[PDB]
Amino acid sequence: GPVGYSLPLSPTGESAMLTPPPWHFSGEVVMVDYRVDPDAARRFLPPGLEPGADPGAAAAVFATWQWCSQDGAELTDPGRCQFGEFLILLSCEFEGRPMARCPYAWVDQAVPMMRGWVQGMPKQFGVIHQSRPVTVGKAGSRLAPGGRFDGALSVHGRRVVEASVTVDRSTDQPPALHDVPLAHTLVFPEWVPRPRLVASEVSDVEFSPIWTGSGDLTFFDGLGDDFGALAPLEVGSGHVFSYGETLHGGRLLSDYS
Amino acid sequence: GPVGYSLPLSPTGESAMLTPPPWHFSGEVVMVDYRVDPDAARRFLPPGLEPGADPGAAAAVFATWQWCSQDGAELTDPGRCQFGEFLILLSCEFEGRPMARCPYAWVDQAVPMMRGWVQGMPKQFGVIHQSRPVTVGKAGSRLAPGGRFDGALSVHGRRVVEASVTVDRSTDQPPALHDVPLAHTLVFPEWVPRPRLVASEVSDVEFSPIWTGSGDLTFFDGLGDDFGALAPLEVGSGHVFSYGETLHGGRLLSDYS
Amino acid sequence: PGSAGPVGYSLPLSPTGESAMLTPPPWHFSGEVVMVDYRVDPDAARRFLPPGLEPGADPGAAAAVFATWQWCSQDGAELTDPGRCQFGEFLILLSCEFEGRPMARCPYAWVDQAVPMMRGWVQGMPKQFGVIHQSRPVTVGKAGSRLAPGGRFDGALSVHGRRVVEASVTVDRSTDQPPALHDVPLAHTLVFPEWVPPRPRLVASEVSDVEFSPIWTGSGDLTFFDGLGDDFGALAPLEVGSGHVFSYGETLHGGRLLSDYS
Amino acid sequence: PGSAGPVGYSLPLSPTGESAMLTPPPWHFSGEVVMVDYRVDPDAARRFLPPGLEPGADPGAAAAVFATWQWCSQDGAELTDPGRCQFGEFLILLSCEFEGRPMARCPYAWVDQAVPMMRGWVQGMPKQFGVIHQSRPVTVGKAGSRLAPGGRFDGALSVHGRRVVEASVTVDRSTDQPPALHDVPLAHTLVFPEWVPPRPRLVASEVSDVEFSPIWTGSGDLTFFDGLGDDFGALAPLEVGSGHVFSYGETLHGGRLLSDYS
Ligand SMILES: *[C@H](/C=C/c1c[nH]cn1)C(=O)O
Ligand SMILES: *[C@H](/C=C/c1c[nH]cn1)C(=O)O
Ligand SMILES: *[C@H](/C=C/c1c[nH]cn1)C(=O)O
Ligand SMILES: *[C@H](/C=C/c1c[nH]cn1)C(=O)O
Repeated sequence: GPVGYSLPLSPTGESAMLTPPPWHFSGEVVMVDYRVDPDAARRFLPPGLEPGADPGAAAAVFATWQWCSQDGAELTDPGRCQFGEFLILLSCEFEGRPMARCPYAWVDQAVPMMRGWVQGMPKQFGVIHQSRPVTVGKAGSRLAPGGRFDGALSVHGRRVVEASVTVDRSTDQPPALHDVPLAHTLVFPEWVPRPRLVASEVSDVEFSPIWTGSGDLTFFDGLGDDFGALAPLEVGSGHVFSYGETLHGGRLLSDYS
Repeated sequence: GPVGYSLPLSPTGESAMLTPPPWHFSGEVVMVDYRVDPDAARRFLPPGLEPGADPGAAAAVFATWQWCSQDGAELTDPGRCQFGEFLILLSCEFEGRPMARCPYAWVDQAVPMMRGWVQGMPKQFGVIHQSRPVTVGKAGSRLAPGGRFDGALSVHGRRVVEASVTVDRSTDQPPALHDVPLAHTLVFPEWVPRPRLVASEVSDVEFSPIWTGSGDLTFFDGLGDDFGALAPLEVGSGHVFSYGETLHGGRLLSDYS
Repeated sequence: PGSAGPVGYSLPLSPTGESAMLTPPPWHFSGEVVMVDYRVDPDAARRFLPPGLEPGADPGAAAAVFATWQWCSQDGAELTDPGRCQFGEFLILLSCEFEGRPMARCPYAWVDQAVPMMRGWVQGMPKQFGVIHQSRPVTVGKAGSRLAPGGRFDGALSVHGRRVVEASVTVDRSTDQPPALHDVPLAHTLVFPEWVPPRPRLVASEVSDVEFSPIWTGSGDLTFFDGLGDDFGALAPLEVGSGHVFSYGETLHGGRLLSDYS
Repeated sequence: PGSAGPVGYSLPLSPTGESAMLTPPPWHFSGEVVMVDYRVDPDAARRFLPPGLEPGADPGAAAAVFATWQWCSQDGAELTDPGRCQFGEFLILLSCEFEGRPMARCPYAWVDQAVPMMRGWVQGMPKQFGVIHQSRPVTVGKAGSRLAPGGRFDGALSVHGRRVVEASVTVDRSTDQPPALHDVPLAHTLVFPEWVPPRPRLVASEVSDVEFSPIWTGSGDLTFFDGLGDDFGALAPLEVGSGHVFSYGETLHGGRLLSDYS
């Protein structure tokens, strides 16, 4: 019968929407660290994920990505291999080890959206915009002191997050929540009448120099009270950097059995 | 911990991208019946699904839908509750009973796309356009003899299906492939190192009068040789009609155990 | 007859004229409308009326109009490509008069397709780009409303990712009385920026073959939100009146000069 | 000083002028370009040149240009809204001359945002709407190419859901020599359809502060596909030459009249 890594199945397996991992990612990031209500954050952590050594540490992350499979085939079609993303990260721990939980994410392309659910990453669809550094002319900011970079997310036609960073210095210190494993919940609805906690296994994690400065972050109404509970109490430092990793598959943290 | 019918999980369950069934659908359809190579069609049928009593009977279906949950809440936001769809149907049988297999489908909204995979319906993302009947003025066709209606699908910026119907008469005879159960394969990729054949359980199936006439259908390159194998050998009658159903959940046809 | 360079009704010019983005008029329109009548600050509305246009007989009468359209040129060629011949629109209409005759001024319009947007500027309709959603009546199933008493229909406009207008109509009854602001000539201002170091003209859109379906009428609701600036906000509803759901057709031929201010 | 009705640099007019879709120039541009030089049928190209523009010193020189831009007005206000200040573009350029001076003619352009599209017509650039994709260089990870020898960069244009141009560049070396067609004035035709029963003008875009990054150059590949008509197809490549990847900036001030054909 027909085969494939994913739907649609086909006689050769070529029609599948998704390709098997590993997948490579190369992205540009605009990120703001912030303080979240720790009691709100705790309510987004499933069993096994405990509050972070700093329970109120969170981050808002805008990124633009290119991705490809092991053969690099997608790279020659920029429309296929590019997407934009916004996500929230919360600090947590699993068996005493620091991790990050992503309670919310949005992307602007279908393949990444579905692939997110494969990994347990709770992606929905949104419109996501992000400033890009310039090196010539006057219509933008250089990656240099005083450079400003903005991000915005709209969902169903309503503007729900805006962030800004004005950088003042370069460092070699990766932002903490972007340098720990992500712990996701793998679950799909049961169509015919069992969640698993998993971590994304990565290799070849790489950061550019990190441009850091002031951060600004505002949440707006339009995603509901549960999301609103994660709005910043205080906003910290911003960071602008490039990031790469290879995603291989999942490792089980717990199946609650 | 956080809950929900689907991701993202949240403390109240309100953040979930998908709502539990049942879901109601009301749609406008432009459909063309056609002859497919039966040996090509057979290769898209998984174990348990056997060739149709007429193995070469296929259909190309364009539809525009409104949908909602049991509470009707989505109806007040037309941007949330509308989508367009194109799908291929193939005639098959399960345990001697006529059914339809959908080997390929595309939609233009994220919620329906994900919900399709919940049901085993192999939806990907596309750009889908469809003529609408008019009742005033000159810029369109009436639902009346001589009225013409067109459909088009583009995927990743390449035009891959065009269809047309010019209607000549109204009937009370629902198109055969739109009036049998759909048999889907429920399978998700395994992220941490088992397909099921299921049928969609529906109620309250309703057709408007069926406007029927000549059909035209062309496939173009741009989805690969596996899809191309289902191109029409001959094109039959076209149909333009409205359709409603309520989708409740899945029933297991086989888990291959 | 004695033409040299490339030609065309509009840019881009080409040797045959076939490449032009726009076709010459007339253009035919067939649409579905969800409209809400409302009361505007008359003094605010007046400031949007150029010289030559006087306040309407009822200076506070305004309307918010959602429509989805199919259009084509005389030859009908666009109809076979639904992606090319369809667009959604949201308009504000204000009541006014030219030399004693009732007309409507459209101070703001949005559409979701490029050809209509540019063609709007040709006619003086001040179209910008937006995301526009509108309920459609259904006739089978449960996922929507029928054109019948109790039927509800909604419209929403977002611009640059910010929700700026929402309207709703719940219809009670059918009538043969077209809504006043949808049944009078539109008076636009033709002006285009001058690139080489503008002379506006007041024009009316000349139409024929205007046609309405029966009008379904009932309660209206309308809300403006922030995100288009204070000039737009000045036209927000003081009070909201009746809503209407109907189909509309017309043929647009060209402009008739009301004043060139000579 | 003595102004009555509503005002604005462009439609829509408003009491303060704040609602206008377009801002007055100058406008600043900062972009990333993927460009392929190619050989065009010179006789085909000539038919796209209006009176006053002569064939280029090399009449068969043409280029296909993909660019992604950020832009802003003098005050920089648009930069804080990336959705408002970014757009993608695809252009064809043809070599020509005005009174002995090298210039470039743009017979066709597409963009993916409404403000740039309309602003194009203000300047005479014949912009239509399309879907435009372009590779970006990466500096970390494996999912892309570096600006370095061996780096590959692709561009694609689709119009009305049909793929019409694809280009690729694989760079070998860096130079300080800007590609010829990207380093000469653009000569456009200003014309807008007449609504009330056109006078074209040949203009050059006046720019300052033109700036290039180092130019990465290598092999070029370019393919045109059906779906924009035979007039466009006449400009398809006979031969394809070098490709170039670079960053570009300029400030656009207004038009300079080359001929009003008086
Ligand atoms: C979704 C997200 C991938 C990712 C990796 N880091 C951050 N986001 C996908 O495309 O699989
Ligand atoms: C996807 C498809 C639903 C459907 C029902 N009939 C045809 N397509 C979804 O929205 O769940
Ligand atoms: C723009 C708008 C046309 C129109 C006619 N009635 C309402 N709107 C266009 O497409 O020309
Ligand atoms: C349209 C195009 C501007 C431009 C400048 N160089 C290349 N394209 C606009 O946004 O005005």
